[PDB]
Amino acid sequence: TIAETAKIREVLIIQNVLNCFNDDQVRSDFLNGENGAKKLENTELELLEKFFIETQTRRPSFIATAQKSAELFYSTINARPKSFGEVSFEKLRSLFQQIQDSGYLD
Amino acid sequence: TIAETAKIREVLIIQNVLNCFNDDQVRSDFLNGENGAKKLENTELELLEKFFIETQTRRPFIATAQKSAELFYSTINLRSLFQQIQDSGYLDKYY
Repeated sequence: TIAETAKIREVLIIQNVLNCFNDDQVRSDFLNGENGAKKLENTELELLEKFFIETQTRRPSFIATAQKSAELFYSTINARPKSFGEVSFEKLRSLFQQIQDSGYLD
Repeated sequence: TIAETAKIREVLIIQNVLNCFNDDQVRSDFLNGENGAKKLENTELELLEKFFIETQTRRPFIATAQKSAELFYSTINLRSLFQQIQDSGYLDKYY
C-alpha cells in the first residue's frame, strides 16, 4: 500500500510541476536562476515541455494516448535507462525531484 | 511492469473523465441521460464532485498530493462509475 501509493503520489507531483511550468514567470525564474529557482538550461526546459505534451491524454485514439502517457510515467518513476529525448528517464526523474525538493513552487 | 503501468493508466483515465465532466454540456448530458450518456443520479453526481475536489493537488501541497494519491489507490484497488462511463463510449463520441 505504501509503495504503490507513493508511485501514484510521484505521478501527481510530476503532473503538478509540469502544470506550474505553463506559467511564464515560473519558466523565466528557472531559465534565469532567480528568486530561489535552480538555474535550468534551455535543454532542460525543452525536456519538460516535451514530457508535458507527451503525457497529456486526449479524446480524438484516447486509450492510445493514455497507454503512451502511462508508459512514460512508468519509465520516469522507475528511473529507467531508456532514452527520453537526449537524457535517460533516470536523469528526467532527477530533474523533477530537484525541482520539487527546491521548494520554489511552494 | 505491466501491472504497475495499468494502475497508472487507470489513474490517467479517471483524471480525463473528471476533466471532461466539468464541461457544462457534458454534465447536462449525464444529468439527463441524453446523447449517449448514462443517467446520473444525485448520489453519483455527489460522488464525482467530491472525488474531483479531493483529488486536486494544490500549491498553497504534499498533504494534498498524499490525500489525492490515497484516494486514487483506494479507488483503483467510485471505480465502477468511472469504468462504466469509460465503457459507455460517450466521451469518445462527444469530441
